[PDB]
Amino acid sequence: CPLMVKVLDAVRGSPAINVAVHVFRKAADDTWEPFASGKTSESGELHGLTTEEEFVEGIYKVEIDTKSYWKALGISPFHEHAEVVFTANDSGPRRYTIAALLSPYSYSTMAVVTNP
Amino acid sequence: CPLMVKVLDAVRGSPAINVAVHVFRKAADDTWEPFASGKTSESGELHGLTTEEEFVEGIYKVEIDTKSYWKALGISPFHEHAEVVFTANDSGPRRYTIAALLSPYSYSTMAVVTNP
Amino acid sequence: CPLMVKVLDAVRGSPAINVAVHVFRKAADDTWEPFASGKTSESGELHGLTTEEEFVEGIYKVEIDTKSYWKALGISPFHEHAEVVFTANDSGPRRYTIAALLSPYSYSTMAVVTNP
Amino acid sequence: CPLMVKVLDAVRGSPAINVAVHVFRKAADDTWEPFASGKTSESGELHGLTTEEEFVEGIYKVEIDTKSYWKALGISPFHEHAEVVFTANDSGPRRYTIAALLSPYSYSTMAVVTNP
Repeated sequence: CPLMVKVLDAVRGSPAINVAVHVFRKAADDTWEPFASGKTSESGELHGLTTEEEFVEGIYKVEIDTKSYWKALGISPFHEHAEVVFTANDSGPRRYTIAALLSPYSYSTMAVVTNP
Repeated sequence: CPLMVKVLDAVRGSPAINVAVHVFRKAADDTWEPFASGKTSESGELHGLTTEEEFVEGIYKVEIDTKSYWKALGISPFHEHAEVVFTANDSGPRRYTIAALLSPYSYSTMAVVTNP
Repeated sequence: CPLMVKVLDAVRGSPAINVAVHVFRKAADDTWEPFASGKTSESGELHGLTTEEEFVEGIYKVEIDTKSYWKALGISPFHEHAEVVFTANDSGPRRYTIAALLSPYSYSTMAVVTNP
Repeated sequence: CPLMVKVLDAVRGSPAINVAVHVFRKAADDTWEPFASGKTSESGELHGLTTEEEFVEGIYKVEIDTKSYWKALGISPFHEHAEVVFTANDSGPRRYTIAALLSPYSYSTMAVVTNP
């Protein structure tokens, strides 16, 4: 698992469950092409997005559909979504965890990049 | 201002100075049209991006060019940029302060919305 | 001010108004002596806590009474308070802005330190 | 494991390893008594602090020695430590994860409270 996404809810102190996440890779013509997607699990996690073979160096965008999440809870949110845009770099073996901490009018995102 | 951006540097404990910011507005054909741009001042603030008249209802994207900021300080950061996407003015004119707190592998963004 | 505190509410997208703040300074016997206190204004800001003369070198604690804030808005929050503990002025007088961004189960705090 | 602490480093995009953590419980005389302590693992995690039997309702403080961590990396930090103060509440079965995201001049903390 080279790429994992974790989403947490700072209003309820809980994982953010059933949040849609879309991953895109930047193509040669500068457009964002779909790469992977899914919904966070009961633990707020989305695993199984990609494989080492597929996850080549490039610019990726992770879009987290925060608005739908807050609307399902009845809470008016600020953002349309949260976006995390980054370059994947081969620099020895690497695993990326993209975490997002959600509030209605704020989010924080962190990247944890480790070498198994 | 109807729209102000504030950027802080969590490594130095200081405003993030000379940070480029680009604002886009979603057009009718679903593309991102350039709306306004500028650079943060010595206070980390960017004022004067738009006017009440020009800042109509819409979906806006504020793109903060964090990678360029970090690289100039000798840090190879994770993100390409910090992006903030939001519907504005859809219940009438509001004032928006978009704040970002930057670290090399993390950022936080908060919006303060006020009714004039 | 040599010391200013700013508190924001990430649920409402607004300043956190009427938030009690208590400042303490570590005394020679290792106890926390009361130093200054106040409440945030309608801008979420608390000014006028101390003076350059009184704000000597020391270890200071800024305690932000977040639980009381949340409870008054109908939220049962996680934290008792947000605490910020720091050495101040140990290479001469500085100005400190202590910012806090509040959610019910999370907060962020950032310090901006400037040399007058 | 009713109580777990996770510490992340936002400057390096990594777990924060070998960080000292101390847990205290508030005693009847309002003083903080040592409860549990340890050092974060290679994954930034500290497990095994307490047991269900021991971890009774009360006010707890988790102190994370951030200053020592940044000093070991050569990075000048703002905070003496990070503190997380909270009430444990029996409200059905409960597990607490206290996460901290560290930068030199900022930290964020989040509590994830779940029911196995």
